Amino acid sequence: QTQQLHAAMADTFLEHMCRLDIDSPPITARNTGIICTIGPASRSVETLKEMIKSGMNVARLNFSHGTHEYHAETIKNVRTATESFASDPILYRPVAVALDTKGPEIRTGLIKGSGTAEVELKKGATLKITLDNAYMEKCDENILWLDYKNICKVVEVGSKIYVDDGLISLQVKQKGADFLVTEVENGGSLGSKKGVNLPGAAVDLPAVSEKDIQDLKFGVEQDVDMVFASFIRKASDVHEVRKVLGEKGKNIKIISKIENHEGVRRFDEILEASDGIMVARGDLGIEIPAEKVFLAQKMMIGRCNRAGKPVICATQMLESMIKKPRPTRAEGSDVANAVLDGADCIMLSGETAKGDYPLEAVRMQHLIAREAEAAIYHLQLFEELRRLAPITSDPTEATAVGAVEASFKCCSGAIIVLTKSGRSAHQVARYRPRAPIIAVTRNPQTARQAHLYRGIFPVLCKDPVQEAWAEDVDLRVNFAMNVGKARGFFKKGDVVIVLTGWRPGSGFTNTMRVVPVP
Amino acid sequence: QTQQLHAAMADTFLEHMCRLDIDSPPITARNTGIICTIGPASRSVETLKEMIKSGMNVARLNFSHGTHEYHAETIKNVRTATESFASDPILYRPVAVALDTKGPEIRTGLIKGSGTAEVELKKGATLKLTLDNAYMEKCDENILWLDYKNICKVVEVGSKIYVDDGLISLQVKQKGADFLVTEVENGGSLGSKKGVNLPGAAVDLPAVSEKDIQDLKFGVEQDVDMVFASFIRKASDVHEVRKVLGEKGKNIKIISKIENHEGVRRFDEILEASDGIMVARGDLGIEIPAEKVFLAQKMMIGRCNRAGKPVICATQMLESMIKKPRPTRAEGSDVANAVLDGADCIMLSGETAKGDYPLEAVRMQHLIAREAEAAIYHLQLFEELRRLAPITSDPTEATAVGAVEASFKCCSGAIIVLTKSGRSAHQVARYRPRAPIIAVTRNPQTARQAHLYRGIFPVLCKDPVQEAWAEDVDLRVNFAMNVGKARGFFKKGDVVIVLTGWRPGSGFTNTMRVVPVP
Amino acid sequence: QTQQLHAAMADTFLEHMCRLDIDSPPITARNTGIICTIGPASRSVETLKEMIKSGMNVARLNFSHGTHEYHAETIKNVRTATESFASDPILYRPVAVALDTKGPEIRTGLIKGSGTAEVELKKGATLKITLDNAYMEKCDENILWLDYKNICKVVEVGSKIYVDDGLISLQVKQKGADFLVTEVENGGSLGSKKGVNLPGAAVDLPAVSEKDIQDLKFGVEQDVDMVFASFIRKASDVHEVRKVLGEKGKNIKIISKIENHEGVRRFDEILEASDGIMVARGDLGIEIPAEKVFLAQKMMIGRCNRAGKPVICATQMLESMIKKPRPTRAEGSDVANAVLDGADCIMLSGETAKGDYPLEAVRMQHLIAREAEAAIYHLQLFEELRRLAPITSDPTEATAVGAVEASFKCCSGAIIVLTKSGRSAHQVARYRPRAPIIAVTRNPQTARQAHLYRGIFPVLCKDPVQEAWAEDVDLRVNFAMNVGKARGFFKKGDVVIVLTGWRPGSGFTNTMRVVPVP
Ligand SMILES: O=P(O)(O)OC[C@H]1O[C@](O)(COP(=O)(O)O)[C@@H](O)[C@@H]1O
Ligand SMILES: O=P(O)(O)OC[C@H]1O[C@](O)(COP(=O)(O)O)[C@@H](O)[C@@H]1O
Ligand SMILES: O=P(O)(O)OC[C@H]1O[C@](O)(COP(=O)(O)O)[C@@H](O)[C@@H]1O
Ligand SMILES: [Mg+2]
Ligand SMILES: [Mg+2]
Repeated sequence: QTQQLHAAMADTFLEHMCRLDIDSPPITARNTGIICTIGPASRSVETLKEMIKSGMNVARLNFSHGTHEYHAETIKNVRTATESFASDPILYRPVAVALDTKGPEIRTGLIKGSGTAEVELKKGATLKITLDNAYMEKCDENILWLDYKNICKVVEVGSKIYVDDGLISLQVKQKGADFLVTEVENGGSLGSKKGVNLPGAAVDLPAVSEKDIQDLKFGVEQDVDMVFASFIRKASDVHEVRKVLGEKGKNIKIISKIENHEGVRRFDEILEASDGIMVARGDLGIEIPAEKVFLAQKMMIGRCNRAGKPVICATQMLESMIKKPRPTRAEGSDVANAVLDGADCIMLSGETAKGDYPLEAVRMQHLIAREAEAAIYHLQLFEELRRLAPITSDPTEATAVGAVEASFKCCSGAIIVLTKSGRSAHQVARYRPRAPIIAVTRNPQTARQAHLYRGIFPVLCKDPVQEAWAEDVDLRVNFAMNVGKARGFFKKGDVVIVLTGWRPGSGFTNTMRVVPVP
Repeated sequence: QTQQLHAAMADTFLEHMCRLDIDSPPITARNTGIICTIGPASRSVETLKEMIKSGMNVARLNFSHGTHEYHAETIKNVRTATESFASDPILYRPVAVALDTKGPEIRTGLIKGSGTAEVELKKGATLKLTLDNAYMEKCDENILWLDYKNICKVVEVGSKIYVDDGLISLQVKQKGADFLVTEVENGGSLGSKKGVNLPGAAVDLPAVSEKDIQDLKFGVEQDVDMVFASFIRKASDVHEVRKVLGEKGKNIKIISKIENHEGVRRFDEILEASDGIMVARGDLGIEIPAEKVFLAQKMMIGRCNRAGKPVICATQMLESMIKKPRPTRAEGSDVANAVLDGADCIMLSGETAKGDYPLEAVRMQHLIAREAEAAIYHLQLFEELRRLAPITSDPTEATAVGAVEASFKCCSGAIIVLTKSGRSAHQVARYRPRAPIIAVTRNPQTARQAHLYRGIFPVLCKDPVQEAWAEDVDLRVNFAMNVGKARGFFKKGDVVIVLTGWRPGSGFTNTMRVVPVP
Repeated sequence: QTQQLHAAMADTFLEHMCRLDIDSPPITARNTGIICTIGPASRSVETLKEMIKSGMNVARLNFSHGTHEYHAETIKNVRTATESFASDPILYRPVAVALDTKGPEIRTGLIKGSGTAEVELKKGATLKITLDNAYMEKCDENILWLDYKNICKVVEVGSKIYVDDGLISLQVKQKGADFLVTEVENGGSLGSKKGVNLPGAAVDLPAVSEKDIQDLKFGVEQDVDMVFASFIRKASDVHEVRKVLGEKGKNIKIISKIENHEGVRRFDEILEASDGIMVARGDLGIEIPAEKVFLAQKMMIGRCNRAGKPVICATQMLESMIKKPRPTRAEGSDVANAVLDGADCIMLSGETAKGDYPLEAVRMQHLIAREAEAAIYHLQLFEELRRLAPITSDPTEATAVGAVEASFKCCSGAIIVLTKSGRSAHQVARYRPRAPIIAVTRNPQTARQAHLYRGIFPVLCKDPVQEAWAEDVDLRVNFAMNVGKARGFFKKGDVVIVLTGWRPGSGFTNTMRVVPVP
């Protein structure tokens, strides 16, 4: 009568749905990664401490706005908040830092010399688009300046332009030398420095701008865990980010953000070149028709699950929580369905960066994820992952699917994995066990990067290397036993799966043990 | 390449997801029924004409507010708009009328003049919780009193009272090892006349209030097609609505709204007694934890699909469209997932009743539904429905499963069903074909009520009765051919499935024909 | 294009059949146990050496015929032949001895004083059955003596009497006391001391006769590995055999032979009480209609597979090989299908006991088994075994299933299992891996008894117990590596699965390692 175990036993997906039970409580463990955008609502050390307690795993830094100095301070505050819990290694939670690039963005300028001024646009009205820098800070109801000098080369008569998250829509009725005559289709309030989308158009802006270069270099300096690369259209875009990160940033994970039609069409080559994917639904839902976004989301999650690569579901997941302490029913549904789709990580943007309820948003993601994780039809999911995964000679892959199989068979409270680089734990995660994967590492970057994968609950061991290797291994296993008991994942007498290797070093995971919790 | 046919052919659900394609266009046909709440934004004949054109199948009248005179005028306008298209029988769309009851409620507020003296709160104040009808109608600082009597017997200390339907949370504590105490907590504001809830309880209130009685009788007078019965807790509640509708309203469909923990717990008995179910997520999401609503939604949709009974997914599906001309990404997701879950109908409330963009909301539900319908994994869905449906001697059930099988085998443009009561078309809908079900009927109520079922595209035959019954049957088949050709569901030479019976009258459907479009 | 790996990957059983390929050669390893009845054709040390080389695993002694002296000599010769290979422990094959009881048989007397003398019986002719021992030696064309005293009390008028594996049929025409008068329906060559079947009748003979007692006692003295108990009707029959074997024979395996209606009806209780089952098709096909035998065979194999208990398919598998050096196509089919059904063991009776081609019969069973083992649809088989096997907390179960899963993932050349009692190896066999299970034991009886399980290739470790337990464990693993390499199951660099425990003694298997062959 716990964790949807009645639904778990169903012979059909339909019967599985019929058995979902609001009176069947989830396990304590939450498997889905929580990524939070840090901004003025969430930047203080004190707020960041509560974020972490509420379930934040990754701190996203959005490089659309702010200076390096601002970002360096945020990173410092994230690290201050994280390390305030280092005193108890059993309770310490690793926290990753993600750099989200600006990328090839298009923005308007200032309404009447102000950052906050708005004008109204009425349905049918003429609005002139200018690239004359004179009108940079002088936008209004009749004249709009935007920052893309090549707009006129790529737009035509009858093109649609979207302003402010696609809320304002324009139709190019007349095209000039370095200006556009448009008609307001969908009107509304136009404010300053709003995002512009050209869904029809082949936009000519660089994959990695000069600003993106400086930002990525800063990320290397700041020891960031991962890059969320905005507007990835093709594999060569990924390779440009990778080259910029260089040898010095070779271990930083590249997550390609898919937010245009091109990114979708060339998904396979992008996935192959990336460490994972973000379904960047914001821009994606402006670039392609809104009614198609769920198709692209489920296609990308599916392909990532098949590749064993991390996938993030991002944007407007709990949007109304910017202003309200409770989400709408669509938002509750969206979070649950991203989990059920297969997403490794769910994300908050404005909900944590600037909203009135950042901690409530985090808490809500935690609550929903855990409910949805119990509602997964693992019986079908594990059968299909097995059938679709290549037979290989890799001992670690064999140990991992065997451990996952074993975890289903004895209903284990956890899979404990010792890992240096994270790979052994990643290989377990790919097979989607119900039980949490406690990944024990001494590598602090490994501990942080592990949040990219569903189910991986990283624990940073800070006990010194014990001389007898077998004792050092047992120490780390016992550490995980202590964490799992303290977090209420399991109790003494329960069975857990333990994954180790036959010698120290990396690349030797080959041992699976079914052990009672002491 | 069309209607996700590549995804359709996948051997696994995971590969099916991998194959979902934003460049695979849907068919013209949309199967999911659209229910729109009518109010000041959508009440005019002229707006209602556009609502119908945009895809409105059912007009919901919410009896929480408004007089019978107001409602009678709305119903008149709906009928005026609908009948403006009666001139072309080929293109005429039937439009149903649904009466949504107030049901047993509570009504918060004493100070109520357009903009009330705010709830806001007051994390411990004097309002105050009373075991009496004494100090109710009194205010001296900031208080707002309700309309319900006996709270006790079915009560426990420290419970919650969600004012303005979940916009405000409450702390209310009585017993309480010290006197007969009260308490107040976290607030916001108030519009005018709110509500109170009592979680996990068995609430005693009448199923059918005196007001409900008058509105149900009004519904019979106004020839409504269906009743959405509010706050159904048990089968005897449904039987009370049924008795109130009486012999005169015996053909009016009763849709039980599942609104609370009891309604979820007693779901099976409610379902058996009802004509269908509404997943009333608004109240449900206040009554149970918000993070559990997706569980109850998927449980009820699944059980309804299993029973072959209509299920409506309701509340906040495109909520942000009240103020904005585009939905959020969570809202697009929610609509698509309700359809993928298997909902027969999707609903709009404030989006069409009071919002700034009613037609855009309707259109968006139409676009999403049709995209999601192509993304259904029919291969698994039809296998599971067959495996789980009882073998019976019923010739109609066997014919209707034969018709769906045949429709999958020849990739038919439609399933044409002659039906008097709708039952034969309902029986086809239960098996979830990809192709639209063109239900040809002379019964105008049948034509309207058929919108409750996924894929039933009702057509009201006006043509006079031909002399030879076989010729009158062929006339109605040809009528459906003409509708399908006009709507672009199919062209001359395409194959369709045709269902008829061996003699006139209801209950004799036993003939399935695979026929070319003339 | 080996081991039917193309057929292995099919999404359906039908496609799997379509992909079966005569040009796809099997591995080396043969999993199905081969049981050979030893008799005059096969009992010389020299022939027995070749039977072992040809693949004989179990030596069956049929106690319907022959003296203790004769059987003691056979057993001595089996042991002489087996031990001639003891010189190389790497190549030594353990060989089990099985005692097959006479049980409650009914046999005829001697034809005209001789045990080889044969009357040809006429169709339609009269034959008198007597219990008068005057005629017990004087059996002829018109007088046949049976050894069943209670014949007349259990066989009514009109009853069918079958003689000589059912080939001769007689109808009870005249029912008396001490005798019966019958007409030969199916005439033929009647010989001496032929089996009699009374399919209608409730035969009241003891489960364990006085001869059976002398025989089982002899089995205990002779250190037999297993008893094939004839004509088991009920669980109390198994308990009887178990009590007869007593403390002294407590480790001898009881295999209940199912060969009448009652034993099929009471199958579940029999199975629960036994160590395994023989499908004793000979008698079964006379006792129940011949056309039902395949139903009872597939039912019993299925239930045994589900229980993880050994099942033997027995009787007439290659019958024509008694006289011919090649089998019929029905016989090739029968062998292949018993393996495909999921039989742990196949058996030879007259083919090895008295036939002209015993080594050819053994060889043929080995060739067909190995071809059929490759044709198994493991994808469905392993999925179904998993779904149907209880979730338990048993660490060994979890390890055994983990092992089989891992073995499928890395296409391992073997699963190596250290076992004292055999149980850990039995637990792996239950889940049906494609790869052989090399069971390393120091227990010689364990090594012999392990032939009862599909895929278990037992190896008897002779090496002395090392002082360091970890070194003793590694020594046994290495021994299995050497066996596998020598038998061509795998080569250096290939991967294998290794199962061990955390401490010495039975019941602690919890460790699964994926190890390269040194
Ligand atoms: O996942 P990775 O990076 O391959 O690391 C797993 C490694 O961790 C271990 O369990 C322990 O290694 P250390 O003692 O070096 O920390 C190895 O046996 C194994 O090869
Ligand atoms: O779906 P229902 O109400 O059972 O109606 C189906 C009936 O319609 C028919 O096809 C036509 O009947 P009518 O000619 O009386 O309309 C019958 O043969 C069949 O029994
Ligand atoms: O199959 P069984 O009878 O439980 O034996 C398996 C046992 O063999 C071992 O691997 C080795 O035990 P021994 O050293 O006592 O032979 C144990 O760790 C394990 O419990
Ligand atoms: Mg973006
Ligand atoms: Mg027999």
